[PDB]
Amino acid sequence: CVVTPVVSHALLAQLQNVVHEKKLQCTYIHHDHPASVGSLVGALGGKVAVLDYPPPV
RNA sequence: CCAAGAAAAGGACUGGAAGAAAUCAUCCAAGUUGGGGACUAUUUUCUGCCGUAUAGGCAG
Repeated sequence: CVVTPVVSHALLAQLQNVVHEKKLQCTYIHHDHPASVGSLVGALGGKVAVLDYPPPV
């Protein structure tokens, strides 16, 4: 069977708040032309936060 | 049969100028290292002639 993933609006928007409030390890991903990708990406100025948990090597 | 499949970040460049770290000084006093002792054994090197000769040369 072929699978196509898609990003959840509700889930990503919550993560942007939790990492800054709970002080989690994170970084930022840039998007050119934020208005062409979506409501949230535009509101965030083209910078979106993600979790960063590398292995202890 | 992998958030699957493909991919050239490149080209150029003058950090410079100038300067005083200085004056002073008490480490001292005492002191028990000692007592005992096998380098030779199953070793290998003897016996002679010439030569003034413990020199130098020789047979067995």
